[PDB]
Amino acid sequence: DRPRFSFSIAAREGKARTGTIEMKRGVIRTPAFMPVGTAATVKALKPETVRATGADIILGNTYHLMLRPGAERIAKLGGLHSFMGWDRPILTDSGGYQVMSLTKQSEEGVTFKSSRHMLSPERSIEIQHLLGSDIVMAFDECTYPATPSRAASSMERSMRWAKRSRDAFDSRKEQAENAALFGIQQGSVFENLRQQSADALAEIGFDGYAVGGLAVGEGQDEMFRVLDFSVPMLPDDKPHYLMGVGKPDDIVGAVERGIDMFDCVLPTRSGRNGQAFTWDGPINIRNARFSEDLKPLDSECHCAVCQKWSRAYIHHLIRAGEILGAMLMTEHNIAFYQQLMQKIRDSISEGRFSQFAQDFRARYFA
Amino acid sequence: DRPRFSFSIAAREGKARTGTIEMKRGVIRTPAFMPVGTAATVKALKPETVRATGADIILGNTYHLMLRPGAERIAKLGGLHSFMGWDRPILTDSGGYQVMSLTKQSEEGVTFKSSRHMLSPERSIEIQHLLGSDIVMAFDECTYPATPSRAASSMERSMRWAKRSRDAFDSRKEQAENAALFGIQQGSVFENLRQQSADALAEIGFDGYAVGGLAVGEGQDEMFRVLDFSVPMLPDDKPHYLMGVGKPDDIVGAVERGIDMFDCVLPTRSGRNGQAFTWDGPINIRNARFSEDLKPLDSECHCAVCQKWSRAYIHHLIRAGEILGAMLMTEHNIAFYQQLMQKIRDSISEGRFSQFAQDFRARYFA
Ligand SMILES: CNc1nc2cc3c(cc2[nH]1)N=C(N)NC3
Ligand SMILES: CNc1nc2cc3c(cc2[nH]1)N=C(N)NC3
Ligand SMILES: [Zn+2]
Ligand SMILES: [Zn+2]
Repeated sequence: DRPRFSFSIAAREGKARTGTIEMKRGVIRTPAFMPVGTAATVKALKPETVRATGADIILGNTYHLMLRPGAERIAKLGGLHSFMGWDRPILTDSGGYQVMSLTKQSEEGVTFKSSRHMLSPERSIEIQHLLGSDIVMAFDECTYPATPSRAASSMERSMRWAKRSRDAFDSRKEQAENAALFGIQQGSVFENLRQQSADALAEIGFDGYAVGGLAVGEGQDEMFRVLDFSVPMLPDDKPHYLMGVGKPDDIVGAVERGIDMFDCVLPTRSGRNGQAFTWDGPINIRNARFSEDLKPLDSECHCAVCQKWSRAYIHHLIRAGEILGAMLMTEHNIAFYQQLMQKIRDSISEGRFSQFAQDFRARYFA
Repeated sequence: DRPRFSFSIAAREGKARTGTIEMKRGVIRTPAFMPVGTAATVKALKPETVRATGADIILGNTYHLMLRPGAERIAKLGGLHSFMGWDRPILTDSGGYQVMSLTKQSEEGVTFKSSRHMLSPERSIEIQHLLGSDIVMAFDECTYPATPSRAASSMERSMRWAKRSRDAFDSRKEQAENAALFGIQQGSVFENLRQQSADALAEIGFDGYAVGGLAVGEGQDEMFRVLDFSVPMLPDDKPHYLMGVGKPDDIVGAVERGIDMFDCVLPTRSGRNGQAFTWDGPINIRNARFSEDLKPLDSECHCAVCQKWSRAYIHHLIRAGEILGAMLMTEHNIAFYQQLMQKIRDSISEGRFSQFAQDFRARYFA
């Protein structure tokens, strides 16, 4: 058999780590990038295509699926894995962030209109149980910028909700035996609050630790500044998950600061919009300069799109609003992200990650 | 090597025929259904997926590609096959119909606004040469309903244009050696005009013969009535192509009347709109009755979609406007159409096509 959750670090370089998380439904190579599958689909990609790009795990959302099609309904249809045809690990967010960004707070939970609903640690854990997710996120309260006093109250409530999330998860035998639970560090940009948050979470004990409250419009310099002191407070021997990050350069700098796990909509969303990621930086394939360009999107990429189709053809499809345009751009961008994570993992294992990061930034921002 | 164009009839039943067209880029099993690839894509499908459904040949359009991206541009990029990544036969329409349905006529040609352009037999043949299409359609003038006198003038002009199409095609050595040319019968619903048209075309001589002027809002009874006398006027030993047809029942009845080749947008367009074809008739997958239906779209279909995904999941994707919804619905519907053509071909070969048509209509309209 396979283990419920086992994280092993095979190599380090500075604060960077590379290794594996073994779970019942598969192995997750870290640092890992999770394609986002908001509405039980990674947009414009079959699951086999997601897997073909190298993805080991995808992200689903408690918030969208509890509304459409409904958590009980998904459970009746056999669970999210069966429903969408992805048989590998799935991490589900708790709904705390999407409840905010997409409405009455209290100590019990949140009530909101999407058309009237309530979420709580207990209800959030139960929804993720019904979905059958492999990595369950604790339910948290999100707020930026915010005063030291506001961020402290909001961090404190999240810590009380983390303990309730822990207890609700542990009360469900099948969930506790087959899934893993991650806590979410809060505290905004304030070091002392981040430390109190880390301590709270470590005293409860989780399988992994997310850094929340970033990637909310703070700029990379500030984000790195917070990661600089925040990540070392977390348990070293557990995975570190930076929620909602991000651009390729953000990912590289976050790995240099000890992050193991990432998710964001940028490769999928900006793909459909005409932005393709390349080692030479992003390009807008709608630009007229690509109309007769026979080169593939990226001259080194190994993905199926770059083996078969020219920039000129993809230029034409996107300008025409053709669905195949969105498919090919999305496949290429997800492949790019996975190739980036692969190169990150190999360079750490080989002890040349610093040189990789230097070489990557020189070429990408040339 | 392979032949330029060789049609062989392997079996007959009544007026129905089954066989093969061998061309340089591949073999076309007949009766054949051509998925429509308007803007150099079969909407929402990779070419490998089109081929996986059973398609031997696809249809492209002189009218759309001469505007976007341009015929000379496609030729500079290596031809339509290379551009879109389909290496098998492509039939291109001449632009006559789309010029009408999507503006000054004369004996020389048509001038029109899409933004100002002109088409003629000579220009149409040259565009299809630049595209590299394998089956070239003659350029014709289209008009319904229309008086006997109007249809006769319009049929007469089309016949003069067919001879100019023939001469332009024959003047281009590489085209005449590697591609095939089809004439288009006109004459509206009038038997005498259809006969004069057939005679005109047969005196010129073509590799195949299309029936034009149908599938323009005439109803199936009238269409069958026209096919009843029209198809027998065409050369028996050449393929018979019914342009723009059609619904599954239309196809079956047209094969019973001697048609070998078909194209229409219905499987692709109505796929994206939520209509799925099944042996039990079409279904609208958006309907609430499918929200918890774990069966595949069709319980006999062998396509990849019906092997992996439930009606409930596809219901959810289409209701959410997800691209994967359009992909799966389109793949299934194109697979359905190809499975229909396969069952037609096998039943004719086995001499039980009449029984197939009976059994098909009983179940499909139950
Ligand atoms: C796109 N930015 C982003 N920042 C996040 C931060 C969090 C999150 C998701 C995020 N996405 N999920 C939570 N449950 N809480 C913290
Ligand atoms: C959808 N109906 C339809 N009827 C057609 C009839 C013709 C055609 C395309 C059609 N499509 N192309 C031509 N060049 N002429 C006759
Ligand atoms: Zn690529
Ligand atoms: Zn199917």
